[PDB]
Amino acid sequence: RVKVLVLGDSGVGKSSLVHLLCHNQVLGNPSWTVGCSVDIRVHDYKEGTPEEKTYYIELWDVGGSVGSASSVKSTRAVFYNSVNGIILVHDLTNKKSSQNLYRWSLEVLNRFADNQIPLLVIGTKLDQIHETKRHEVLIRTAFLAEDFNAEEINLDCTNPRSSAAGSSNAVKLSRFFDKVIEKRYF
Amino acid sequence: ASLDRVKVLVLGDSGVGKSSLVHLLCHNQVLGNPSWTVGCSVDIRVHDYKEGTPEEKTYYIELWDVGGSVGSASSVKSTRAVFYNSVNGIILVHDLTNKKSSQNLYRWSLEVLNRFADNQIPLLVIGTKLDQIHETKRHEVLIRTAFLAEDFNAEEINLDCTNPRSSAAGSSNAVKLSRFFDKVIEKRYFF
Ligand SMILES: Nc1nc2c(ncn2[C@@H]2O[C@H](COP(=O)(O)OP(=O)(O)O)[C@@H](O)[C@H]2O)c(=O)[nH]1
Ligand SMILES: Nc1nc2c(ncn2[C@@H]2O[C@H](COP(=O)(O)OP(=O)(O)O)[C@@H](O)[C@H]2O)c(=O)[nH]1
Ligand SMILES: [Mg+2]
Ligand SMILES: [Mg+2]
Repeated sequence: RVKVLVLGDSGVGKSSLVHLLCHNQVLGNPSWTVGCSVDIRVHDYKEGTPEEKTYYIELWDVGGSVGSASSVKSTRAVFYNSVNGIILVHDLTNKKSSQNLYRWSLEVLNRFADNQIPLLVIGTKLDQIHETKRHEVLIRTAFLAEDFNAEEINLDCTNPRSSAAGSSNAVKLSRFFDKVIEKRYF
Repeated sequence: ASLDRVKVLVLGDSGVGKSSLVHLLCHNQVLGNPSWTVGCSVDIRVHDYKEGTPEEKTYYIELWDVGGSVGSASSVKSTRAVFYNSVNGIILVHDLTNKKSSQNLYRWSLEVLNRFADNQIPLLVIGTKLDQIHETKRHEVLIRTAFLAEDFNAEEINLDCTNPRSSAAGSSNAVKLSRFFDKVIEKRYFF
């Protein structure tokens, strides 16, 4: 059993990301996610090796807003227990959504050098960043990932090549999930 | 307060009242604007095991509303099946005005318990829309659901999910619900 929280502002592409991570295909008709949605990634630990083993990784998309009232956040807090990894999702076209990752992470880790829970920062809508602005956008997200002591992936969740097997993105994703499993069990 | 995870599946046909039931069980209020549930929805019931005794211990019980249809294609049920692992209890939900939804509970249970005397996972059968049953016919409906619940070796609760008093503390419903969750916890942790 493995529980990975998927955190981020509404509209950044969480449901699309989760769908790609669990089904290797693009989420075609994303609807507004009500409540906590859970999808399972059938994950090959140490993929491609003779010690390959299957784990069911639960991706918990709990939802909500960092601008919610205190009482709303307290009810959300019961979902943040027994967490084995966290994916922090931001929309690369919306600087507000990456800033809000600091609020999201504090909600969990207080209700970063000392944090032992593996973290992964994912920027979505990379396709929407003009080549003109890519250097500036990505320099900032590097600072973001370092603050969390986290690896970073930037991708287009609506392009199935984003996580194609053997791609650089797919390799980093497998490394993160293997680290989640290792810190939980080994 | 306990970091120990407890997983209870909530199974039943679309439209029987799963989301309304779960909302009442987790939020102590009626679900006012039920929408069509997409994919797997999870909510948490904070449960005091052996409440009121010196062994009282709080557990977070996850209610997993996985969804789908017993008529889905083989490939759909195969992907759904990965949601049925590490299960500590099952709530089987049927709509008391819809006899087909009760019959389909046999299919739902087979989907899980293949991926009833020998089953070790605690089961609870919950019939909804009791308010929609004519008072004349309530006795007849409840005789039938009693036999249904016996087939599953399960306790049964019948209620109106839109009446918040259905889960009133100390009521017959609340006692049976606590007994079920205590057995779920006991079979996982104190067995
Ligand atoms: N162009 C583009 N659109 C995206 C990307 N990721 C998500 N979307 C779109 O952004 C909208 C919000 O995505 P959704 O997954 O529902 O976001 P959520 O509210 O965080 O779960 C949807 O219309 C998606 O199709 C991406 O990488 N590129
Ligand atoms: N009168 C009555 N209506 C109910 C009851 N349970 C559910 N409903 C209604 O039945 C419809 C379907 O309920 P819902 O919770 O969405 O079912 P689901 O598809 O199983 O999640 C909704 O309009 C509910 O308001 C009940 O016990 N009594
Ligand atoms: Mg969503
Ligand atoms: Mg529903």
